[PDB]
Amino acid sequence: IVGGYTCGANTVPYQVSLNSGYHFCGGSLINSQWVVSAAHCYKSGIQVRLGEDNINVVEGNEQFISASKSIVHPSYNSNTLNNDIMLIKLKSAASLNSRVASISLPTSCASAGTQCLISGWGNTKTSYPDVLKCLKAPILSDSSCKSAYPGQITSNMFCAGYLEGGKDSCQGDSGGPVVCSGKLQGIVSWGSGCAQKNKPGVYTKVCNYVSWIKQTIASN
Ligand SMILES: [Ca+2]
Ligand code: NA
Repeated sequence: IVGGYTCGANTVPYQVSLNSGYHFCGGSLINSQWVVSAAHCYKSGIQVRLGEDNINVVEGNEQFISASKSIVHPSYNSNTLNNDIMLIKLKSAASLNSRVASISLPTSCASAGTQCLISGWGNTKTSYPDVLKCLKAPILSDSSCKSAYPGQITSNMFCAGYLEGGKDSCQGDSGGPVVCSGKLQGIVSWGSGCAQKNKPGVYTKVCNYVSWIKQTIASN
């Protein structure tokens, strides 16, 4: 997160760190047994770390739970990054409390200008901060999104952030949450680097995937 601020400890209780030796991506807890993240974050082995703030210090309120299943969207395209979404089933249910909580899936898509909260331990320009970073940022119109990335924005992508630059999610934030009005509307997906002028962050449009997410949870 560039141009952000340090989150209050555990103030983002749906935020998880994906770890395979070190932190490599974010995710969002959306069910006691399931985390949603980005398909481009895929690894065959993943430890989910919930209740984190300082990922480099054992504070005590963390829950470390290995991934038992990892399901990438069947129509995920690694070129266009269309359908950049992945579900992780936890080996055991996360225990929900004040510091570890589910975030609601969208009830509808979000209108342009809706204020969101983006968070992660990604780059802020060894590279990554210890402490979870936060950024407030608005949903941009589909127009501003498409203008910025001609021919590259599908119906499954939203831009969230600032055309001006200096405020954006970066590598390491990938797979992490964009939450607007209590609902997970975006998953950190891609961009042209980060925080550059007229290159706002591009995010998987979660409001298109509620039925696929529910189906996947129901089946597995
Ligand atoms: Ca910790
Ligand atoms: Na935290």
